[PDB]
Amino acid sequence: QKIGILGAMREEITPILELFGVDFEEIPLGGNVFHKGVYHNKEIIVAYSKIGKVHSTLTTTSMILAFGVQKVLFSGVAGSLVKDLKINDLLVATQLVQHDVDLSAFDHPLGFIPESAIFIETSGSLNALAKKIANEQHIALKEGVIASGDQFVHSKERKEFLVSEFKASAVEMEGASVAFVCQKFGVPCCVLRSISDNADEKAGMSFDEFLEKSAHTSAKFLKSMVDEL
Amino acid sequence: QKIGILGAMREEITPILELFGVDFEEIPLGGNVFHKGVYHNKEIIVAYSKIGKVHSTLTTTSMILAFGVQKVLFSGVAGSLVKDLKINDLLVATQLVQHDVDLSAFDHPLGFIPESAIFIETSGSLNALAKKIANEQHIALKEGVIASGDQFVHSKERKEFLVSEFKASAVEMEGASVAFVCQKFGVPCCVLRSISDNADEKAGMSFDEFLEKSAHTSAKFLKSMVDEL
Ligand SMILES: Nc1ncnc2[nH]cnc12
Ligand SMILES: Nc1ncnc2[nH]cnc12
Repeated sequence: QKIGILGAMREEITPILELFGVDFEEIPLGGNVFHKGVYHNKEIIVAYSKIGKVHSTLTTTSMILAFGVQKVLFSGVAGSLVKDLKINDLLVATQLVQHDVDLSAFDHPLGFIPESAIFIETSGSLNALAKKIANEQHIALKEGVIASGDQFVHSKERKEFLVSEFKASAVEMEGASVAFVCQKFGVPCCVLRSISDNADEKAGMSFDEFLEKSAHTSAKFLKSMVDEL
Repeated sequence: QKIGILGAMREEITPILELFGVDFEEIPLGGNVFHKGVYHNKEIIVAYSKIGKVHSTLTTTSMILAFGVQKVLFSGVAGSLVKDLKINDLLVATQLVQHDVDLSAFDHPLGFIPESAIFIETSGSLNALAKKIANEQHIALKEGVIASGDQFVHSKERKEFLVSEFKASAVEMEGASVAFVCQKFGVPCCVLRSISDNADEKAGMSFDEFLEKSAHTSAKFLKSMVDEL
Protein backbone atom coordinates (compact mmCIF):
# COMPACT_ATOMS: atom_id res chain seq x y z
CA GLN A 1 0.00 0.00 0.00
CA LYS A 2 1.21 3.50 -0.86
CA ILE A 3 -0.17 6.55 0.93
CA GLY A 4 0.50 10.18 0.08
CA ILE A 5 0.36 12.63 2.97
CA LEU A 6 0.30 16.34 2.19
CA GLY A 7 0.39 19.63 4.01
CA ALA A 8 0.85 23.11 2.59
CA MET A 9 3.49 24.43 5.01
CA ARG A 10 6.56 23.02 6.73
CA GLU A 11 4.76 23.64 10.04
CA GLU A 12 1.94 21.35 8.91
CA ILE A 13 4.13 18.35 8.09
CA THR A 14 6.77 18.64 10.81
CA PRO A 15 4.40 17.04 13.37
CA ILE A 16 3.46 14.39 10.79
CA LEU A 17 7.09 13.33 10.33
CA GLU A 18 7.65 13.34 14.09
CA LEU A 19 4.48 11.38 14.88
CA PHE A 20 5.25 8.56 12.44
CA GLY A 21 8.77 8.45 13.85
CA VAL A 22 10.31 6.36 11.08
CA ASP A 23 13.33 6.95 8.84
CA PHE A 24 12.55 9.05 5.77
CA GLU A 25 14.45 9.28 2.49
CA GLU A 26 14.38 12.80 1.07
CA ILE A 27 13.69 12.91 -2.68
CA PRO A 28 13.60 16.22 -4.60
CA LEU A 29 11.27 16.74 -7.56
CA GLY A 30 9.66 19.81 -9.11
CA GLY A 31 10.74 22.17 -6.35
CA ASN A 32 9.36 19.93 -3.60
CA VAL A 33 11.02 17.51 -1.21
CA PHE A 34 9.25 14.18 -0.79
CA HIS A 35 9.87 12.17 2.38
CA LYS A 36 9.60 8.45 1.70
CA GLY A 37 9.25 5.96 4.53
CA VAL A 38 7.79 2.65 5.62
CA TYR A 39 5.23 2.55 8.39
CA HIS A 40 3.58 -0.73 9.38
CA ASN A 41 3.80 -2.41 5.98
CA LYS A 42 2.75 0.76 4.16
CA GLU A 43 4.88 3.09 2.07
CA ILE A 44 4.20 6.68 3.09
CA ILE A 45 5.19 9.69 1.01
CA VAL A 46 5.07 12.98 2.91
CA ALA A 47 5.51 16.51 1.54
CA TYR A 48 4.46 20.10 1.99
CA SER A 49 3.41 21.79 -1.26
CA LYS A 50 3.88 25.43 -0.31
CA ILE A 51 0.81 27.66 -0.14
CA GLY A 52 -1.94 28.04 -2.70
CA LYS A 53 -3.62 26.35 -5.64
CA VAL A 54 -0.74 26.20 -8.13
CA HIS A 55 1.73 24.85 -5.54
CA SER A 56 -0.69 22.22 -4.25
CA THR A 57 -1.86 21.14 -7.73
CA LEU A 58 1.75 20.61 -8.79
CA THR A 59 2.72 18.64 -5.69
CA THR A 60 -0.37 16.41 -5.75
CA THR A 61 0.18 15.64 -9.45
CA SER A 62 3.83 14.79 -8.75
CA MET A 63 2.79 12.53 -5.87
CA ILE A 64 0.43 10.60 -8.08
CA LEU A 65 2.50 10.45 -11.26
CA ALA A 66 6.02 10.12 -9.88
CA PHE A 67 5.42 8.27 -6.62
CA GLY A 68 2.33 6.23 -7.51
CA VAL A 69 0.38 6.92 -4.32
CA GLN A 70 -2.94 5.08 -4.04
CA LYS A 71 -4.60 7.55 -1.69
CA VAL A 72 -3.90 11.09 -0.56
CA LEU A 73 -4.55 12.42 2.93
CA PHE A 74 -4.21 16.17 3.42
CA SER A 75 -3.59 17.74 6.84
CA GLY A 76 -3.32 21.41 7.78
CA VAL A 77 -5.03 24.46 9.22
CA ALA A 78 -7.96 26.57 8.06
CA GLY A 79 -10.10 29.58 8.92
CA SER A 80 -13.54 29.05 10.46
CA LEU A 81 -16.66 30.49 8.83
CA VAL A 82 -19.14 29.02 11.30
CA LYS A 83 -19.75 29.51 15.04
CA ASP A 84 -19.58 25.79 15.84
CA LEU A 85 -16.06 25.52 14.45
CA LYS A 86 -13.86 26.94 17.21
CA ILE A 87 -10.08 27.33 17.28
CA ASN A 88 -8.48 23.85 17.18
CA ASP A 89 -11.68 22.15 16.01
CA LEU A 90 -11.39 19.56 13.25
CA LEU A 91 -13.27 19.36 9.98
CA VAL A 92 -13.27 16.82 7.17
CA ALA A 93 -14.20 18.23 3.78
CA THR A 94 -17.12 16.42 2.16
CA GLN A 95 -17.13 18.87 -0.75
CA LEU A 96 -14.76 21.62 -1.85
CA VAL A 97 -15.03 24.64 -4.14
CA GLN A 98 -12.58 27.10 -5.67
CA HIS A 99 -14.23 30.19 -4.21
CA ASP A 100 -12.20 32.71 -6.22
CA VAL A 101 -13.09 31.34 -9.66
CA ASP A 102 -15.13 33.97 -11.53
CA LEU A 103 -16.31 33.70 -15.14
CA SER A 104 -19.40 35.82 -14.54
CA ALA A 105 -18.32 37.78 -17.64
CA PHE A 106 -19.99 34.90 -19.48
CA ASP A 107 -22.85 34.53 -16.97
CA HIS A 108 -21.37 31.38 -15.46
CA PRO A 109 -22.18 30.69 -11.81
CA LEU A 110 -19.34 31.71 -9.50
CA GLY A 111 -16.91 28.86 -8.86
CA PHE A 112 -17.75 27.24 -12.22
CA ILE A 113 -15.33 26.61 -15.10
CA PRO A 114 -16.56 25.09 -18.39
CA GLU A 115 -15.87 21.35 -18.68
CA SER A 116 -15.67 21.15 -14.89
CA ALA A 117 -17.95 21.50 -11.85
CA ILE A 118 -18.40 23.88 -8.93
CA PHE A 119 -17.95 21.29 -6.19
CA ILE A 120 -15.40 18.50 -5.89
CA GLU A 121 -16.12 15.41 -3.80
CA THR A 122 -13.77 13.46 -1.55
CA SER A 123 -13.59 9.85 -0.37
CA GLY A 124 -16.79 8.54 1.18
CA SER A 125 -14.83 5.69 2.73
CA LEU A 126 -12.06 7.85 4.20
CA ASN A 127 -14.48 10.48 5.48
CA ALA A 128 -16.58 7.74 7.10
CA LEU A 129 -13.44 6.34 8.74
CA ALA A 130 -12.59 9.80 10.06
CA LYS A 131 -16.04 10.19 11.61
CA LYS A 132 -15.83 6.77 13.29
CA ILE A 133 -12.43 7.56 14.79
CA ALA A 134 -13.61 10.96 16.02
CA ASN A 135 -16.68 9.41 17.62
CA GLU A 136 -14.65 6.67 19.29
CA GLN A 137 -12.20 9.21 20.66
CA HIS A 138 -14.90 11.64 21.83
CA ILE A 139 -13.69 14.27 19.38
CA ALA A 140 -16.03 16.63 17.56
CA LEU A 141 -15.58 16.36 13.81
CA LYS A 142 -17.55 18.51 11.41
CA GLU A 143 -18.27 17.09 7.97
CA GLY A 144 -18.78 20.02 5.64
CA VAL A 145 -17.86 22.28 2.76
CA ILE A 146 -14.43 23.84 2.39
CA ALA A 147 -13.89 26.89 0.21
CA SER A 148 -10.35 27.20 -1.23
CA GLY A 149 -8.79 30.21 -2.92
CA ASP A 150 -5.53 32.07 -3.41
CA GLN A 151 -6.28 34.69 -0.77
CA PHE A 152 -5.86 34.47 2.97
CA VAL A 153 -9.29 35.63 4.07
CA HIS A 154 -9.42 38.33 6.74
CA SER A 155 -12.66 40.24 6.29
CA LYS A 156 -16.27 39.83 7.39
CA GLU A 157 -17.41 40.81 3.89
CA ARG A 158 -15.60 37.90 2.24
CA LYS A 159 -16.72 35.48 4.97
CA GLU A 160 -20.34 36.46 4.31
CA PHE A 161 -19.83 35.79 0.61
CA LEU A 162 -18.33 32.34 1.19
CA VAL A 163 -21.18 31.31 3.47
CA SER A 164 -23.97 32.66 1.24
CA GLU A 165 -22.59 31.67 -2.17
CA PHE A 166 -21.10 28.28 -1.32
CA LYS A 167 -22.45 27.35 2.13
CA ALA A 168 -18.82 26.95 3.21
CA SER A 169 -17.87 25.99 6.78
CA ALA A 170 -14.15 26.74 6.52
CA VAL A 171 -11.73 28.51 4.19
CA GLU A 172 -8.19 27.65 3.14
CA MET A 173 -5.89 27.74 0.13
CA GLU A 174 -5.19 24.19 -1.12
CA GLY A 175 -7.97 21.74 -0.35
CA ALA A 176 -10.05 22.10 -3.51
CA SER A 177 -7.00 21.83 -5.77
CA VAL A 178 -5.63 18.74 -4.03
CA ALA A 179 -9.05 17.04 -4.15
CA PHE A 180 -9.46 18.12 -7.79
CA VAL A 181 -6.23 16.47 -8.90
CA CYS A 182 -7.01 13.30 -6.95
CA GLN A 183 -10.42 13.02 -8.59
CA LYS A 184 -8.97 13.44 -12.10
CA PHE A 185 -6.63 10.50 -11.49
CA GLY A 186 -9.13 8.33 -9.61
CA VAL A 187 -7.21 8.55 -6.34
CA PRO A 188 -9.13 8.54 -3.04
CA CYS A 189 -8.64 11.81 -1.18
CA CYS A 190 -9.40 13.01 2.35
CA VAL A 191 -8.94 16.67 3.35
CA LEU A 192 -8.58 17.31 7.07
CA ARG A 193 -8.25 20.76 8.65
CA SER A 194 -7.92 22.18 12.16
CA ILE A 195 -9.10 25.76 12.79
CA SER A 196 -6.38 28.39 13.37
CA ASP A 197 -8.45 31.59 13.10
CA ASN A 198 -11.84 33.12 12.25
CA ALA A 199 -10.94 34.52 8.82
CA ASP A 200 -11.68 38.04 10.05
CA GLU A 201 -9.76 41.27 10.65
CA LYS A 202 -7.67 39.56 13.35
CA ALA A 203 -7.04 36.37 11.36
CA GLY A 204 -3.31 36.94 10.91
CA MET A 205 -2.62 37.41 14.62
CA SER A 206 -4.80 34.40 15.50
CA PHE A 207 -3.08 32.23 12.92
CA ASP A 208 0.33 33.18 14.33
CA GLU A 209 -0.74 32.17 17.83
CA PHE A 210 -2.45 28.90 16.94
CA LEU A 211 -0.62 27.53 13.88
CA GLU A 212 1.59 25.14 15.86
CA LYS A 213 -1.18 23.65 17.99
CA SER A 214 -3.77 23.41 15.22
CA ALA A 215 -1.21 21.90 12.85
CA HIS A 216 -0.43 19.27 15.47
CA THR A 217 -4.12 18.55 16.12
CA SER A 218 -4.67 17.85 12.42
CA ALA A 219 -1.47 15.80 12.09
CA LYS A 220 -2.34 13.68 15.11
CA PHE A 221 -5.76 12.93 13.67
CA LEU A 222 -4.30 12.07 10.26
CA LYS A 223 -1.91 9.65 11.97
CA SER A 224 -4.85 8.02 13.74
CA MET A 225 -6.48 7.46 10.33
CA VAL A 226 -3.35 5.89 8.85
CA ASP A 227 -3.18 3.61 11.90
CA GLU A 228 -6.52 2.15 10.78
CA LEU A 229 -5.56 1.73 7.11
CA GLN B 1 13.37 16.38 -29.65
CA LYS B 2 10.09 16.49 -27.73
CA ILE B 3 7.93 19.61 -27.69
CA GLY B 4 4.83 20.22 -25.60
CA ILE B 5 2.24 22.55 -27.08
CA LEU B 6 -0.54 23.81 -24.84
CA GLY B 7 -3.68 25.86 -25.09
CA ALA B 8 -6.42 26.34 -22.50
CA MET B 9 -9.48 25.75 -24.71
CA ARG B 10 -10.40 23.40 -27.53
CA GLU B 11 -10.71 26.49 -29.75
CA GLU B 12 -7.08 27.36 -29.04
CA ILE B 13 -5.63 24.00 -30.10
CA THR B 14 -7.93 23.11 -32.99
CA PRO B 15 -5.97 25.44 -35.33
CA ILE B 16 -2.71 24.02 -33.95
CA LEU B 17 -3.68 20.46 -34.85
CA GLU B 18 -4.89 21.57 -38.28
CA LEU B 19 -1.79 23.65 -39.04
CA PHE B 20 0.66 20.85 -38.25
CA GLY B 21 -1.48 18.54 -40.37
CA VAL B 22 0.05 15.28 -39.18
CA ASP B 23 -1.51 12.15 -37.69
CA PHE B 24 -2.07 12.37 -33.93
CA GLU B 25 -2.49 9.56 -31.41
CA GLU B 26 -4.97 10.49 -28.68
CA ILE B 27 -3.79 9.53 -25.18
CA PRO B 28 -5.96 10.17 -22.10
CA LEU B 29 -4.43 11.05 -18.73
CA GLY B 30 -5.68 12.97 -15.71
CA GLY B 31 -8.83 14.22 -17.41
CA ASN B 32 -6.93 15.56 -20.42
CA VAL B 33 -6.43 14.21 -23.92
CA PHE B 34 -2.88 14.44 -25.25
CA HIS B 35 -2.34 14.42 -29.02
CA LYS B 36 0.97 12.81 -29.91
CA GLY B 37 2.49 13.24 -33.35
CA VAL B 38 5.70 13.50 -35.33
CA TYR B 39 6.50 16.69 -37.20
CA HIS B 40 9.80 17.08 -39.03
CA ASN B 41 11.86 14.79 -36.80
CA LYS B 42 10.28 16.19 -33.63
CA GLU B 43 7.75 14.57 -31.34
CA ILE B 44 4.97 17.03 -30.58
CA ILE B 45 2.50 16.61 -27.73
CA VAL B 46 -0.55 18.86 -28.00
CA ALA B 47 -3.32 19.40 -25.44
CA TYR B 48 -5.78 21.92 -24.09
CA SER B 49 -5.81 22.12 -20.28
CA LYS B 50 -9.23 23.63 -19.71
CA ILE B 51 -9.43 27.12 -18.21
CA GLY B 52 -7.64 28.43 -15.15
CA LYS B 53 -4.68 27.87 -12.87
CA VAL B 54 -5.51 24.44 -11.44
CA HIS B 55 -6.35 22.96 -14.85
CA SER B 56 -3.23 24.37 -16.50
CA THR B 57 -0.91 23.41 -13.62
CA LEU B 58 -2.16 19.84 -13.77
CA THR B 59 -1.83 19.53 -17.54
CA THR B 60 1.65 21.08 -17.68
CA THR B 61 2.86 18.78 -14.89
CA SER B 62 1.42 15.76 -16.73
CA MET B 63 3.12 16.87 -19.95
CA ILE B 64 6.48 17.06 -18.25
CA LEU B 65 6.25 13.99 -16.01
CA ALA B 66 4.30 11.58 -18.20
CA PHE B 67 5.35 12.66 -21.68
CA GLY B 68 8.87 13.95 -21.02
CA VAL B 69 8.59 17.14 -23.06
CA GLN B 70 11.79 19.18 -23.28
CA LYS B 71 10.13 22.52 -23.92
CA VAL B 72 6.62 23.90 -23.61
CA LEU B 73 5.06 26.43 -25.96
CA PHE B 74 1.72 27.90 -24.91
CA SER B 75 -0.70 29.48 -27.41
CA GLY B 76 -4.03 31.17 -26.77
CA VAL B 77 -5.93 34.41 -26.36
CA ALA B 78 -5.79 37.18 -23.76
CA GLY B 79 -7.28 40.52 -22.76
CA SER B 80 -5.37 43.71 -23.51
CA LEU B 81 -4.48 46.16 -20.73
CA VAL B 82 -2.56 48.59 -22.93
CA LYS B 83 -3.51 50.85 -25.85
CA ASP B 84 -0.78 49.50 -28.15
CA LEU B 85 -2.12 45.96 -27.88
CA LYS B 86 -5.11 45.91 -30.24
CA ILE B 87 -7.46 43.05 -31.04
CA ASN B 88 -5.49 40.27 -32.77
CA ASP B 89 -2.11 41.67 -31.69
CA LEU B 90 0.49 39.21 -30.42
CA LEU B 91 2.44 39.29 -27.18
CA VAL B 92 5.17 37.07 -25.78
CA ALA B 93 5.33 37.00 -21.99
CA THR B 94 8.74 37.94 -20.63
CA GLN B 95 7.46 37.75 -17.05
CA LEU B 96 4.22 36.51 -15.51
CA VAL B 97 2.47 37.02 -12.18
CA GLN B 98 -0.47 35.42 -10.40
CA HIS B 99 -2.44 38.65 -10.00
CA ASP B 100 -5.09 37.21 -7.67
CA VAL B 101 -2.67 35.93 -5.01
CA ASP B 102 -3.26 37.90 -1.79
CA LEU B 103 -1.56 37.24 1.55
CA SER B 104 -1.76 40.86 2.65
CA ALA B 105 -3.18 39.51 5.92
CA PHE B 106 0.48 38.90 6.73
CA ASP B 107 1.71 42.11 5.06
CA HIS B 108 3.11 40.23 2.07
CA PRO B 109 3.24 42.13 -1.23
CA LEU B 110 0.34 41.21 -3.51
CA GLY B 111 1.19 38.33 -5.83
CA PHE B 112 3.75 36.94 -3.36
CA ILE B 113 3.65 33.52 -1.67
CA PRO B 114 6.32 32.52 0.88
CA GLU B 115 9.05 30.29 -0.59
CA SER B 116 8.20 31.63 -4.04
CA ALA B 117 8.42 34.88 -6.02
CA ILE B 118 6.04 37.44 -7.49
CA PHE B 119 7.25 37.15 -11.07
CA ILE B 120 8.05 34.05 -13.11
CA GLU B 121 10.45 34.22 -16.05
CA THR B 122 10.23 32.46 -19.40
CA SER B 123 12.77 31.31 -21.98
CA GLY B 124 15.18 34.00 -23.13
CA SER B 125 16.06 31.87 -26.14
CA LEU B 126 12.48 31.14 -27.19
CA ASN B 127 11.35 34.72 -26.65
CA ALA B 128 14.31 35.95 -28.70
CA LEU B 129 13.37 33.52 -31.47
CA ALA B 130 9.79 34.81 -31.40
CA LYS B 131 10.96 38.41 -31.77
CA LYS B 132 13.21 37.53 -34.72
CA ILE B 133 10.39 35.73 -36.51
CA ALA B 134 7.98 38.60 -35.90
CA ASN B 135 10.51 41.11 -37.22
CA GLU B 136 11.24 39.03 -40.31
CA GLN B 137 7.54 38.67 -41.04
CA HIS B 138 6.74 42.34 -40.41
CA ILE B 139 4.54 41.44 -37.45
CA ALA B 140 4.32 43.55 -34.32
CA LEU B 141 5.19 41.51 -31.25
CA LYS B 142 5.08 43.00 -27.77
CA GLU B 143 7.43 41.56 -25.18
CA GLY B 144 5.90 42.21 -21.79
CA VAL B 145 4.26 41.21 -18.54
CA ILE B 146 1.24 38.93 -18.38
CA ALA B 147 -1.00 38.84 -15.33
CA SER B 148 -2.81 35.51 -14.78
CA GLY B 149 -5.68 34.79 -12.42
CA ASP B 150 -8.82 32.71 -11.99
CA GLN B 151 -11.16 35.51 -13.04
CA PHE B 152 -12.11 36.63 -16.51
CA VAL B 153 -11.46 40.35 -16.18
CA HIS B 154 -14.22 42.68 -17.37
CA SER B 155 -13.92 45.90 -15.40
CA LYS B 156 -11.91 49.11 -15.67
CA GLU B 157 -11.26 48.98 -11.93
CA ARG B 158 -9.48 45.63 -12.12
CA LYS B 159 -7.57 46.68 -15.26
CA GLU B 160 -6.26 49.74 -13.41
CA PHE B 161 -5.11 47.51 -10.56
CA LEU B 162 -3.26 45.11 -12.86
CA VAL B 163 -1.44 47.93 -14.61
CA SER B 164 -0.51 49.82 -11.43
CA GLU B 165 0.36 46.88 -9.18
CA PHE B 166 2.11 44.62 -11.70
CA LYS B 167 2.76 46.76 -14.78
CA ALA B 168 0.88 44.11 -16.77
CA SER B 169 0.30 44.43 -20.52
CA ALA B 170 -2.24 41.62 -20.87
CA VAL B 171 -4.42 39.43 -18.66
CA GLU B 172 -5.37 35.77 -18.94
CA MET B 173 -5.96 32.69 -16.81
CA GLU B 174 -3.16 30.13 -17.37
CA GLY B 175 0.13 31.69 -18.39
CA ALA B 176 1.70 32.21 -14.98
CA SER B 177 0.82 28.68 -13.82
CA VAL B 178 2.18 27.02 -16.97
CA ALA B 179 5.42 29.03 -16.76
CA PHE B 180 5.63 28.30 -13.02
CA VAL B 181 5.49 24.54 -13.50
CA CYS B 182 8.02 24.67 -16.34
CA GLN B 183 10.47 26.63 -14.20
CA LYS B 184 10.19 24.17 -11.30
CA PHE B 185 11.17 21.31 -13.62
CA GLY B 186 13.81 23.22 -15.57
CA VAL B 187 11.83 23.12 -18.80
CA PRO B 188 12.08 26.04 -21.25
CA CYS B 189 8.73 27.77 -21.64
CA CYS B 190 7.32 30.35 -24.05
CA VAL B 191 3.87 31.91 -23.52
CA LEU B 192 2.27 33.44 -26.60
CA ARG B 193 -1.08 35.25 -26.63
CA SER B 194 -3.23 37.03 -29.20
CA ILE B 195 -5.65 39.73 -27.98
CA SER B 196 -9.38 38.86 -28.04
CA ASP B 197 -10.79 41.75 -25.98
CA ASN B 198 -10.01 44.77 -23.79
CA ALA B 199 -10.81 43.19 -20.41
CA ASP B 200 -13.56 45.77 -19.85
CA GLU B 201 -17.34 45.80 -19.50
CA LYS B 202 -17.72 44.52 -23.07
CA ALA B 203 -15.01 41.87 -22.80
CA GLY B 204 -17.36 38.89 -23.06
CA MET B 205 -18.99 40.07 -26.28
CA SER B 206 -15.60 40.96 -27.78
CA PHE B 207 -14.15 37.59 -26.83
CA ASP B 208 -17.09 35.81 -28.49
CA GLU B 209 -16.52 37.72 -31.73
CA PHE B 210 -12.75 37.38 -31.90
CA LEU B 211 -11.89 34.06 -30.21
CA GLU B 212 -11.61 32.10 -33.48
CA LYS B 213 -9.43 34.61 -35.31
CA SER B 214 -7.19 35.46 -32.36
CA ALA B 215 -6.77 31.77 -31.52
CA HIS B 216 -5.69 31.15 -35.10
CA THR B 217 -3.28 34.10 -35.09
CA SER B 218 -1.54 32.72 -32.00
CA ALA B 219 -1.52 29.14 -33.33
CA LYS B 220 -0.05 30.22 -36.66
CA PHE B 221 2.73 32.09 -34.89
CA LEU B 222 3.45 29.13 -32.60
CA LYS B 223 3.72 26.90 -35.67
CA SER B 224 6.20 29.34 -37.21
CA MET B 225 8.34 29.01 -34.07
CA VAL B 226 8.28 25.21 -34.16
CA ASP B 227 9.31 25.40 -37.83
CA GLU B 228 12.56 27.03 -36.65
CA LEU B 229 13.25 24.56 -33.84
N1 LIG C 1 -8.35 32.87 7.08
C1 LIG C 1 -7.76 31.98 6.27
N2 LIG C 1 -7.87 32.13 4.93
C2 LIG C 1 -7.28 31.23 4.13
N3 LIG C 1 -6.55 30.16 4.46
C3 LIG C 1 -6.45 30.03 5.79
N4 LIG C 1 -5.78 29.05 6.51
C4 LIG C 1 -5.97 29.36 7.82
N5 LIG C 1 -6.70 30.44 8.01
C5 LIG C 1 -7.01 30.88 6.74
N1 LIG D 1 -10.45 39.70 -20.19
C1 LIG D 1 -9.85 38.51 -19.99
N2 LIG D 1 -9.59 38.11 -18.73
C2 LIG D 1 -9.00 36.92 -18.54
N3 LIG D 1 -8.60 36.02 -19.45
C3 LIG D 1 -8.86 36.45 -20.69
N4 LIG D 1 -8.60 35.79 -21.89
C4 LIG D 1 -9.06 36.63 -22.87
N5 LIG D 1 -9.59 37.74 -22.41
C5 LIG D 1 -9.47 37.64 -21.04
